[PDB]
Amino acid sequence: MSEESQAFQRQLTALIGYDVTDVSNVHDDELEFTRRGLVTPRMAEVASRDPKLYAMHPWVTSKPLPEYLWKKIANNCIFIVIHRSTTSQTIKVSPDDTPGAILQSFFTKMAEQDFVLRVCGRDEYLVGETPIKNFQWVRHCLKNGEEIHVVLDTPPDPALDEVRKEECDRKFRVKIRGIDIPVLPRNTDLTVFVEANIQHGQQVLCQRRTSPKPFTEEVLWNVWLEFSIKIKDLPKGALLNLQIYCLLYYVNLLLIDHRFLLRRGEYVLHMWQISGFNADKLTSATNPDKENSMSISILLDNYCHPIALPRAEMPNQLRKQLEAIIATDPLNPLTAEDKELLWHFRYESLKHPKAYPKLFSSVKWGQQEIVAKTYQLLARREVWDQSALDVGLTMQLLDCNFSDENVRAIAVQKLESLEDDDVLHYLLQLVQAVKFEPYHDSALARFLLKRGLRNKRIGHFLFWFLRSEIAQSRHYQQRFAVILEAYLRGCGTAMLHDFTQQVQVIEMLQKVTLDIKSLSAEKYDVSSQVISQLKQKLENLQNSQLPESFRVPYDPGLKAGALAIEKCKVMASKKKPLWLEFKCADPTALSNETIGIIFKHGDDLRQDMLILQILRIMESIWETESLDLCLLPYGCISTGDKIGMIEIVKDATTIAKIQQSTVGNTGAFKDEVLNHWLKEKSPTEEKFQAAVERFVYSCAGYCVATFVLGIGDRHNDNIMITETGNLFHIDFGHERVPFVLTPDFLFVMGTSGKKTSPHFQKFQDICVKAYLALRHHTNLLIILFSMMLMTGMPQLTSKEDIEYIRDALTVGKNEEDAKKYFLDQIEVCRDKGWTVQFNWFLHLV
Ligand SMILES: Cc1c(CN2CCN(C(=O)[C@H](C)O)CC2)sc2c(N3CCOCC3)nc(-c3cnc(N)nc3)nc12
Repeated sequence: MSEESQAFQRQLTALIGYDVTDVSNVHDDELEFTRRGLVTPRMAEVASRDPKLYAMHPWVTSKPLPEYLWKKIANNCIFIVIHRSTTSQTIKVSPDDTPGAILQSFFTKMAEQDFVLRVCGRDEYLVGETPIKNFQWVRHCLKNGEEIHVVLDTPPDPALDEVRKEECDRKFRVKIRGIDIPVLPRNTDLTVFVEANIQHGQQVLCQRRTSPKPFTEEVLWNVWLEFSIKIKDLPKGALLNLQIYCLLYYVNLLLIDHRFLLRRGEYVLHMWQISGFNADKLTSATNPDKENSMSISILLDNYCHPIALPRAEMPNQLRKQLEAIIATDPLNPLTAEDKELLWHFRYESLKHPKAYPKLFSSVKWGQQEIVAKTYQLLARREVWDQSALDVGLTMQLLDCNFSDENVRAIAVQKLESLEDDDVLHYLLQLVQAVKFEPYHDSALARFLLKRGLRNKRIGHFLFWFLRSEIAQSRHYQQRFAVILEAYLRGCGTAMLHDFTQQVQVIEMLQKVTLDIKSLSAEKYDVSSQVISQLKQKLENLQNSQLPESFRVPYDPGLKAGALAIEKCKVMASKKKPLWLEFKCADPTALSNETIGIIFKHGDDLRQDMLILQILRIMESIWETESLDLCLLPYGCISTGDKIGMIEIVKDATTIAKIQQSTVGNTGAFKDEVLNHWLKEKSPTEEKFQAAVERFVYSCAGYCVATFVLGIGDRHNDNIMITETGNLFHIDFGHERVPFVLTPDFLFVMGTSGKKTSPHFQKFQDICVKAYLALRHHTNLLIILFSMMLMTGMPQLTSKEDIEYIRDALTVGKNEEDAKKYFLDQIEVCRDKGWTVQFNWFLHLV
């Protein structure tokens, strides 16, 4: 390759945080084949993208303006303040005007044609043919009662986006030779055997074991394990799952490779251990640590290529049984009797898209004759292709329960029709979904590829999402690094530049973030000594190695300029994270405000990303129902290991320490303090009324959203409010109360203990409207939740843990019983009062 082609690839590694040209931990060519395989899709999308539109990345939507946002326009007239930067002239606009119509009517109303609008202070353009009402930045202003300011400047040069050119009927069997391990320290010497499973989609097809023996650094068996399943009956994407019990270690080997060739030869596999189910147990990856990790030596010998090739109406009562089956929630288990009905009737089942996950779970994947039929069945997809895209339904086909490439591919087919507004909504969960893919190159992996390359805002978050995992998952980091590399070769030198800047800042500051944790420990107090250094270090960073500006990873519209070293401070949290503030690099930025970002170590910010994302989902669901719950899913991006950044919400304080308004160094509580905090924080009386109004919506929001996610019981310390009346939860790492509805909250709604008011009626009433809107999405919520547990939490009950949300969403009831159920929850919160809050700190010491 060229000498530069290598200076290039090292650049790629520093951005990735992993070296994908490194072949030390692979027993095959799957990953390199996948690098090569992705070259076409990469090149295809770069080739098909309009350079101009790709350069300006307009953020748009096809959805109708919600009703709550139409009213906020009581004229059919929108006002745009256009600033050429000396005199700015406002304009009265129709909701249907394209950018071009206003750029046209802006030169008319001034009593060469290639000038564009910009959102003052952000890298957001209003451009392309879309009605201004369909632009996100605009809907964002209307929701917040905010003026639309646009400075007029020149379109960005697409040259900057330039991309560098490129360059048998036998029963299956496996011999288990034995297991070598460098050291075994534990306490009680025990017996150790090996459990071999044939797996397809978390379904175990066949299982065998070895004779247990004394546990030693090396154990030899030299045993052939003969399975029942015949070689031809092995489905593509079938795993050999090898586990050691006494369950200590596990490792996986794909039985059919990326060429559809059956696996043969000798294998020494380095395994994963366990801490005293979960998506990591699925990985075709081997433990990179060859020094400290159990290994297994096995043998495969068998024959070549197994490949893939190309009237009765139900009595009513059976059709009624079938229909009862399809209706059940995603978590509801299928009997043998259930599956046989679903199967025998496959042709009927095909007319019901909501039945596909159950129907495909009714397949014997261990039988080539049956799989073949399944494909014949898939061949006539008419009903599936024409159906309305159901995201929750599509998402079910991408989980750990489906290992078939054709099954998963149809789900991806249906995603193809998602426009960027919605891909952004689901990007994080789809990327996590990559983990359930049997092979590194996948239809889904390629769709994330195209979508990121086609759009910079998608590309931006794709990048960070992938880098999050690559840094923190030895399990999935190899496959992700290949996908990230694929992306980076297509995104343009412009973004390639941004990422590097972003990356430099993040390392530099993650460095500081840890060094400050190490010196100081939990008083929890902040040494004047610690503080002076925190300034010492940061100041050197500002001068010595500064990337003069950078994109804010959770808000890529915004470029942070230089730090304000004076407003920076260590946090008194328990982990001692940094509280940082930057100047905005955009001088045309309208406000004088800095950009606060909190850098922290010791939380898994990955669970927090996932949680914040589901919140952004509940919002979009309500938007479709014309609801606004005034949530505040602040930006949070995971980066390291127990490390990442978080967006500072301006003017927010903790509800706790609003309690501390009068005293604060013990506990207890007092009603009306909060409403007192509000009058005090409102400039006018009209703004105080608005604050009480906002707090009612935002409180109703976190009440419903939190209850469903089963995170509803939180310390006052984790709840925050703005000086503007907006309430929001934080720190989502991980008797009871359904949620937090306290007398201090209630007091602000105008009631103190049992009684009722005009605002308090407004609250209950919203929750119920909000609550029932979610229930319409239960399956969507259930799948998202379950996937979040598998990919995002530690080892879970992929039975019990998932269920909370089933009971929570009142699956199976009618909207009537439900409305009551939730209202009772409010009563339950009125009955605890301060009892729940009061208990934290009891065990503190
Ligand atoms: C402990 C804490 C705050 C209260 N602190 C009060 C004291 N303080 C000080 O600086 C004073 C001077 O001592 C800092 C803030 S504010 C805040 C916060 N905010 C900042 C504002 O915008 C919204 C988010 N996030 C997280 C947090 C931590 N971890 C995770 N995973 N998620 C969220 N913790 C906190």
